[PDB]
Order: sequence, then C-alpha cells, then structure tokens
Amino acid sequence: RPTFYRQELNKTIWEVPERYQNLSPVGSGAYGSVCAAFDTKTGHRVAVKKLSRPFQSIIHAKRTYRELRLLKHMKHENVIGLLDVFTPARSLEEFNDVYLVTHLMGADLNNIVKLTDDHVQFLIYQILRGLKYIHSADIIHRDLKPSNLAVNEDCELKILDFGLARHTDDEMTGYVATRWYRAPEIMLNWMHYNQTVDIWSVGCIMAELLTGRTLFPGTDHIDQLKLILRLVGTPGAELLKKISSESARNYIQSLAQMPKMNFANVFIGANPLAVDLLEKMLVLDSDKRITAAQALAHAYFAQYHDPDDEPVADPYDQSFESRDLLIDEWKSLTYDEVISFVPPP
Ligand SMILES: OCc1ccc(-n2cnc3ccccc32)cc1
Ligand SMILES: [Cl-]
Ligand SMILES: [Cl-]
Ligand SMILES: [Cl-]
Ligand SMILES: [Cl-]
Ligand SMILES: [Cl-]
Repeated sequence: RPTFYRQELNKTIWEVPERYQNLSPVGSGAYGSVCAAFDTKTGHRVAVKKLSRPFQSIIHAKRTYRELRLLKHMKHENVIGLLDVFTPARSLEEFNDVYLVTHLMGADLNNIVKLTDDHVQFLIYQILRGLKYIHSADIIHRDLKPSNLAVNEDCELKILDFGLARHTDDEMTGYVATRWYRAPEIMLNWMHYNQTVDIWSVGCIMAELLTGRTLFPGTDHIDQLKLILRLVGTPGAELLKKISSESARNYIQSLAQMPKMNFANVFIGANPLAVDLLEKMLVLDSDKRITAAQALAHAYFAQYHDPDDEPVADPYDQSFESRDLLIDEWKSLTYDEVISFVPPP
C-alpha cells in the first residue's frame, strides 16, 4: 500500500499516493474534478480525476461501476486507457472516494481545427482504427464529436468521453454542438439503435475537416432533420417500415419528397475517394452504412491501411447492465475492481 498525502485544491480535499506530485486544477465537468500532475513512477504528465458523489444513488453507483469497467477494458493506441485507479480507504467499510489516472490530454480536434488531404486521411484513419476496436467488444460510443477527440503535435489521435447514457434533454436543445454529430434515428428516437450510429458521427467529422464548416448546424432537432434530408434525401418505404413510432412515421410522410444531392457538388474540390467514402457513411438507413472494419479497407486510406496492425478487443461482459442491485452491492463491485487493477507494462 502506498503512502498517501492530503491537500485542499480549489475548495476540495485530495488524498493521493506520493508518486503523484505538483497537482494543479485543470477541469470542471459534472462527473468529477481534474488535476494535472507529474507521475514520478512512469515520468508522464498525467490527469488525476476525483469522482464527485460516486455512490449518492443506485443510478450514480451503477454509472461509477460502468465507467470503471469500461476504462479498465480499453487497451488501444487510439483510445483513452487507464494508467492507475486508487482509493485512500483501507477497507470496504470506509470506502467513499475513487480517483482515475490517464495520460494528460492537451488539444482536442477543435483546437487543431489549415489541413491537407493527407491530414484528413491520417486523422479519420485513427478514429476508424480505434472504432473497429471499440465495436469488436460490442461497445457503442454514442457521442463522437471533435471535443471528444484528443490530438497531439504529431497529429496522433485518441477517442475519449464514452457516452455513459448521461446526456440530458436540456443539453440537446437548440443551436448546440452536443446534437450536430448525432444520427437521426437516435436524435428523434425512431428505433432501437446500434453501433452504426458512430459511423454517421465520423462522416459529420470528416466533412467538417474537409470544408472547415459544421455539416448539419441545426437551430433545433427539426431544423437539423431538414438539413440532413436535403443532403441524403427523404426516406423510401423500406426505411419508413423500420421506424417503430407511428407519430415519427406520420411526421416524416408530411415532408415533400427530396432526392439525394450530388456530393461532388457539395464537397467541391475534395479528393474523389473522400467524396465516395462520405456517400458510404452518410446513409439514412443505418443497416446500409459502411462498418469501421470495411472503411479501413477503402482506397482513401491506402497509404495507412495495414491489416496486421488494426487489432480487435478482448471479449467484454456487460451482463451487469440488466442486473438490479442495491447501492452497497454496486459499491462493493466497484471496490473489487479498484483493488484488482493491474497497471500496464
Ligand atoms: O473520466 C475519465 C477521464 C476523462 C478525461 C480525462 N482527461 C485526460 N486529460 C485531461 C485533460 C483535461 C481534462 C480532462 C482530462 C481523464 C479521465
Ligand atoms: Cl507512492
Ligand atoms: Cl492513453
Ligand atoms: Cl475513501
Ligand atoms: Cl464538439
Ligand atoms: Cl469482460
């Protein structure tokens, strides 16, 4: 067991192992408070996140378990991973606080977004390479957007900030980036959605790297659906059948029919292989979109694609998601996961 030291940073008590030094506040979300630190063990600048009220409700206890399980599983160059997890508690009886340690992220994609076609190839390649790994575990991100992508001076990219089913109605309302990257089936609750929603989000991201503009900057959910359908066309009877909400079906049928536009006349000057890939991602019927594994083999990525270096994940058991438990049962499962953690080589 390491020796812990205590200190108050911006109105909060932090108790951490001696290996973590020179803590300075650097974050203010909802999930927790975040400090930058130097790890004396590895030599890395690191992010230390202290969870707020991790066990205040069944909902919160289960979210805390979910986020730890997910972060302990992800071992990929293009995904956020866990360097350490710790609690100052000596027993389950006194267990209240959970701290997560990752590499310290600087720029997000917004901070770096003038880009060549070669920059767009390499950036979208890394998103698909990390997505193929994510989807192979039967995990759905549900919230890919430029603020959820960390990028360094060398244009190396990692995916972070997995959707933990946290996003709120008020957060999705009006002229907001939080909704611009979402698939229409999940934006308007048309159907049981699946991993294809992430490919729609990657298409909105690639289009914005090519043009420097948001592809669908809607002023509300209805404005955004009108922008989407003017690009990809209105649905035919085959997709209409697959919308379970009678009311969402009737509203769509109220709209005058529109054909799919010519993407060469929308993405003017773009590499033709870039245009062809966008047509394969931005398909209204989710059953018909290109998968991450299929996209990696598209000729657009010819100079980066290496099928011996696009790894898949170990199997990921999510049976806990259908389990009904007490606050103390989730907290007990969380404790075992903290104490069993094994750091990377
Ligand atoms: O909740 C897991 C988790 C998410 C993000 C991070 N994170 C990494 N580098 C950061 C820099 C600034 C703010 C947050 C940062 C750590 C942990
Ligand atoms: Cl230590
Ligand atoms: Cl990492
Ligand atoms: Cl504690
Ligand atoms: Cl964003
Ligand atoms: Cl598992």
